[PDB]
Amino acid sequence: ANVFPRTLKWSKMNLTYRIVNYTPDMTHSEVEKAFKKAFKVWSDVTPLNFTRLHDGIADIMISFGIKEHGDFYPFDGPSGLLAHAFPPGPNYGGDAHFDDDETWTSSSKGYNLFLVAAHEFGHSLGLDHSKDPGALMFPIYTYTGKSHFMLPDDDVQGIQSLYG
Ligand SMILES: COCCN1CCC(C(=O)NO)(S(=O)(=O)c2ccc(OCCCn3nnc(-c4ccc(OC(F)(F)F)cc4)n3)cc2)CC1
Ligand SMILES: [Ca+2]
Ligand SMILES: [Ca+2]
Ligand SMILES: [Zn+2]
Ligand SMILES: [Zn+2]
Repeated sequence: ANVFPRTLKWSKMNLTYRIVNYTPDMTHSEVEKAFKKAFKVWSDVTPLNFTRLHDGIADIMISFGIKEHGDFYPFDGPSGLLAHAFPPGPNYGGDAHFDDDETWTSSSKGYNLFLVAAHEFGHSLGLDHSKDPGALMFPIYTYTGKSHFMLPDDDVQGIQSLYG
């Protein structure tokens, strides 16, 4: 007899990602900057490292889409669902999809791409939603303007339980 494979954590510390396409709301550079910083949230507290591929197959494929966009978990237009992501594994594992019916920003206005991406890459690395309202992995958006960013303790303990 056999059981289904997966799912736990990446068996490798050097992971790749690809920005498959881009939102109109921010420049290529601003989007690239936001995702790089979002990955740095996680590499700053684990031995993980992330490299960007410009084409082809990466561990974490990042894309923007609307409504039904190729996984039968359709987005819903402006508001509501902002994004979703899949835990470590083959094919779709690690991938992160952002709803391009939202207004994405580098500010306290609209929805901050960096912060939402940071949350989603938590999923990409194997974290489900936290019940701690102060956690990055809490499923309610409450990002504010100032000042710097610190990964809350709940998320630090969660990610470090997987990757040390
Ligand atoms: C029933 O099934 C539906 C399930 N549903 C759940 C919701 C969604 C989801 O989670 N997808 O993955 S979402 O897309 O609506 C969605 C996506 C992303 C979200 O970001 C959550 C982030 C929570 N946070 N806010 N601020 C902060 C924050 C943390 C630290 C910090 O530094 C500090 F502390 F100041 F120093 C500053 C701010 N942390 C929220 C919602 C969709 C799927
Ligand atoms: Ca939406
Ligand atoms: Ca993949
Ligand atoms: Zn999707
Ligand atoms: Zn989530």
